[PDB]
Amino acid sequence: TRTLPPGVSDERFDAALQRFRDVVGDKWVLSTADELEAFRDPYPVGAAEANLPSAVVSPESTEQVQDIVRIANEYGIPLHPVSTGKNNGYGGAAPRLSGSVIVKTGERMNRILEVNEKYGYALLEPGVTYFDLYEYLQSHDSGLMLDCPDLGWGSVVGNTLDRGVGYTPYGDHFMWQTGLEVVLPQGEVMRTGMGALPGSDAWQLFPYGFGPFPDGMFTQSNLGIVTKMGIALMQRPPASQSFLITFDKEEDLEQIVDIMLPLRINMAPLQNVPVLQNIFMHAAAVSKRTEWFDGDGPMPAEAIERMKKDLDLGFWNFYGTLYGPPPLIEMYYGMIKEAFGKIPGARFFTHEERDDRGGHVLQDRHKINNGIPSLDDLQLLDWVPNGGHIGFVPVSAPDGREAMKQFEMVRNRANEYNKDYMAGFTIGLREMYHVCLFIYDTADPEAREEILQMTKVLVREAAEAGYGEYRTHNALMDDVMATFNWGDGALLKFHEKIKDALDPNGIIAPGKSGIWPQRFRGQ
Amino acid sequence: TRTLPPGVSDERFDAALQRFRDVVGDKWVLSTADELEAFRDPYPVGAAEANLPSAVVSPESTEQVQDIVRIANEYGIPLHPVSTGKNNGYGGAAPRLSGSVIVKTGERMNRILEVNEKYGYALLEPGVTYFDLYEYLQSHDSGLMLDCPDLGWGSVVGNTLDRGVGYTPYGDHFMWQTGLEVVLPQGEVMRTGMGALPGSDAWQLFPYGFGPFPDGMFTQSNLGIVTKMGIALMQRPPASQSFLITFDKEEDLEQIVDIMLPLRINMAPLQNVPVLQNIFMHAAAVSKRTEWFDGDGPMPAEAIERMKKDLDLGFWNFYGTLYGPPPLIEMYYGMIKEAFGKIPGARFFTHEERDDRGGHVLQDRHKINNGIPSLDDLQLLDWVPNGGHIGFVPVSAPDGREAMKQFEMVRNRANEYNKDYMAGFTIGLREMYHVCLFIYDTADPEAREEILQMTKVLVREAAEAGYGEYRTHNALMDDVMATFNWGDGALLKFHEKIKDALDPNGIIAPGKSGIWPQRFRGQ
Ligand SMILES: *Cc1cc2c(cc1C)nc1c(=O)[nH]c(=O)nc-1n2C[C@H](O)[C@H](O)[C@H](O)COP(=O)(O)OP(=O)(O)OC[C@H]1O[C@@H](n2cnc3c(N)ncnc32)[C@H](O)[C@@H]1O
Ligand SMILES: *Cc1cc2c(cc1C)nc1c(=O)[nH]c(=O)nc-1n2C[C@H](O)[C@H](O)[C@H](O)COP(=O)(O)OP(=O)(O)OC[C@H]1O[C@@H](n2cnc3c(N)ncnc32)[C@H](O)[C@@H]1O
Repeated sequence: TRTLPPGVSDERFDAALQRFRDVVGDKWVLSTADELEAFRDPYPVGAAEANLPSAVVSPESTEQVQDIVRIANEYGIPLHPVSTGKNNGYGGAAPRLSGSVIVKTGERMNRILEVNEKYGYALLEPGVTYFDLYEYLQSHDSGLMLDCPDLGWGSVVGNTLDRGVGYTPYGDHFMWQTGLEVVLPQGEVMRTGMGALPGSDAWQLFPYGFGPFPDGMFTQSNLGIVTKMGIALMQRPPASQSFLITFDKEEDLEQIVDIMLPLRINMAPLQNVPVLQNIFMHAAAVSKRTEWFDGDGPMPAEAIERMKKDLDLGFWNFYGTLYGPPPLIEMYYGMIKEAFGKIPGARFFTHEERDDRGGHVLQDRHKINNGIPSLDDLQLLDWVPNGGHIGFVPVSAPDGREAMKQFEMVRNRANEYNKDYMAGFTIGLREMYHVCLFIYDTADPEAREEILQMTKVLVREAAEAGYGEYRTHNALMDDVMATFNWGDGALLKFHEKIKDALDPNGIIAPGKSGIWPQRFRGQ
Repeated sequence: TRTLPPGVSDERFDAALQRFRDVVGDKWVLSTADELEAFRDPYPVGAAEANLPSAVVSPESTEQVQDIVRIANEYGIPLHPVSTGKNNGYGGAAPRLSGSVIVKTGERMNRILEVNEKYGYALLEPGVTYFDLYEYLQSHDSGLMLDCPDLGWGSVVGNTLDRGVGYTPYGDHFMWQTGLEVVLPQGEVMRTGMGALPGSDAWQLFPYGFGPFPDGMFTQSNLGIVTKMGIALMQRPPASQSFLITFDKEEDLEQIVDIMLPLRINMAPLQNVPVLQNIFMHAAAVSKRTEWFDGDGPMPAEAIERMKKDLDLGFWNFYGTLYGPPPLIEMYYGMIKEAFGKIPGARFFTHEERDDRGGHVLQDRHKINNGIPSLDDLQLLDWVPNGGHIGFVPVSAPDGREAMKQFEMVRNRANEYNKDYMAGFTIGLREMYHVCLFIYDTADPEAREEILQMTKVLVREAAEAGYGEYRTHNALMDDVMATFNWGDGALLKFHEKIKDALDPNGIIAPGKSGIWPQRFRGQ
């Protein structure tokens, strides 16, 4: 069943493969069943085998990436660029279009090119993971801290370019991205910002450069392959304090949101990203599902109460962190206690005060909120056997009623599909995320098809209520982009015009974010 | 000499004009010499008549803007979109390409569509000036403050889309821009971000939306005409304190910069944009040049000393502002005094302590740094008769030696052209601006040609030392874009591919930021 790129003969592909090996070296071009097994989406969705790579090519230099791209152009081979290819929750390393060659840039392009203590930035290659970088910072006893997502094994660049987020004050990764080098779809190479001016020291100091500001167009994008990217790094504060706030009632959501907003909007006293997660989220962190209920299908209210009482946690649980000199920390912690204190049954705990099994999450958020990469959230996959996950994160105004409506909306449709409402609400500055995680048996084809359908429904429903996803799984890219159809799909038509201008042979990551080049449209 | 669009007959233009009048109304289409005089660059540069509009069209609705664009497409008429057309220092309202129709969106599209106290944003049309908006905020007794540039008569949208800056903590305008509506070059209309999702309340709450993030591409851009744009508005703090720091020695620059940086980089204790301006800048604010020296050509050192002694000001003068509860203000003001205090001859003054004639600037920066639009900087045009100005602002790393090198570099070449070094250094977060303003006789054709040459030289020289401009005058767009030529002009080739994809008839603002569509290239 040898996987072949669309409309490419066995012969031409053998030639191309040869030319690829000529570029990177025989060792670093894979093209057999056994070898290609490793790059399967590790959390598959759907019953069906979807996404299947024709080869993997691991280049070591920008110049190689250029050569590959030129070759792919000649032969009309689709390319799927990845950094680490651990985009887990959103489709791992599997290409939207079958028969694509995966370009694994991060396998060999994994250098920390520069870290600068004075101006507080780093310039990185795609292969640099959050662990790799944190190690460097500890090794060299830096005064800087990174900002990490939940799972630290991923690329810093990869994450940034999916507009991923973290929970320190530098939590909007794209905001702090400064400068990148990218290979455009026909093999040209380009630098943005002050990188475009030979000799400039400001590549990682000033993002915008001169003329139209393009970096954004390389996020959630198929307009190139990024080979280098800068990111600002905040200075480690003198001290920090994490804390939990347990709220008993499921109805506390309304007043929690409406109180969070005015504490966050001026980046004080809530200086990190406020995150509020439900009880099911805390159970999965520590226990298996069978511990609380052994029926297939939804949990009864008695289970929920047992989970609350045993772990000693509210239905909603809020986690914040404060940074600065201890006066300021105390001053702010007080303001926060006075603020949320006005909700019946609101208990408060610092990262000192809880070493019990319910305070596991608090210990974990203390690490994350301080730029310490973990893999703690993989423990949430032991909730059920063969556990995997899919992410769904609609965006809305930070209003209690609106939050309550989302809670009802999702949990409802979730129970219809016999799945647990593992959800949270977080707030950026003026915006609300409904961070839903759904855990499922990855070895059961039914379960996979069910999850796919469920999210597709959640997406359709959310969009009908005015809620769009900020990011989605490989499997729902087409669906999600269809929700952003104002002006009769004006946005996507724009994306398409640009896609076709930079990528006339339709080479790069066809379908990414729902954007297909001309030769794939009509399908 | 009736001005005509490139390659359009008197007849076709008369038809088009008719079709334009059909769209907007006879009153709002201008096309005679007397009428068109008003839209001349009010601060001309060069001896020669450059830039000359064939008509002005003032639409009232997005839908009209669409109709105009469709008409312009048919006839191949170039369009020059403006909001207010007070881009003074950078070419006013005059089109890069002669025979262009100016679209004055801000004449009639000047509504404040929404201001939202809870979430802290506004949604604006192009015609809303900083005065218009500030009035609204005072009228409605808002808890919000705007962030204004030096000259308040300009558009909020216009400014934002040139990546203009201000001096409050919300001083990076583009950063706070959230959502826009734009008419693309073939007349299509589009919304970015959560605006693209029908029903979403998050258009001004979350900038990025889904898929590639395009807003940046409409800054310093000729890729459309913006009809609506959102901007976040910071909450007015409880209280504020502005302050001056006079430094005697011209050599104090080195240590001033190296001390400013670490006070700014964590947005505290320097919470506004630190701005340091030289003595000549303060003289022009209050006096005429003849007052200090009556020779044509550079000022002698005795004059400079007289200016210092009379106004009671250093060669460099630093202006900051602090925001918050009075404890925090005092705590930060102290840290700042201790910090800069380590420089011989450094005196400190609050906005209370100086009502003399040297403290005029301090009074003005207190207004600006607090979101109070002025036109105070027009007083700098009385330095010489028929005064006008051109801006030149290179970007560099915030390093003392680097600053000192820029100071020497510019002042040197400035004196060769018999012009005064009206300059400042400011710092964003991790970046340095060399804010040079050059004032000149606008009624003297020699003076105009001299200024043009001078800046072109300053630009060439700066670029050779690794310094690019963040923004430039109409007259040097081609020159500046030529400095960003890494990878053999990779950046501009990219811009061109996109320009040609969205604008196949080459309609919108040909030449803006050096970006010409196919039909104008080879010239
Ligand atoms: C399973 C899971 C995942 C997860 C999470 C919690 C769980 C239980 N929590 C997250 C969180 O709090 N925040 C967040 O941002 N992500 C979170 N995730 C997801 C995931 O593990 C992380 O996002 C991770 O940082 C992303 O993985 P990685 O960094 O390995 O990404 P990639 O495959 O290389 O890149 C993803 C996409 O980006 C584009 N891309 C990547 N590299 C390039 C280059 N060089 N050029 C162009 N485009 C590039 C591609 O479209 C690629 O598919
Ligand atoms: C003379 C002067 C100018 C000045 C200044 C001090 C002096 C003495 N100080 C400034 C400062 O501190 N900060 C700053 O950002 N600007 C400063 N200036 C310059 C100027 O007065 C201001 O920048 C002003 O805000 C800009 O003028 P305006 O707001 O009137 O701009 P415009 O002509 O309408 O727009 C300029 C360009 O933007 C693009 N544009 C504008 N509208 C649109 C629409 N609707 N669609 C697409 N593009 C648009 C055009 O390219 C236009 O030429």
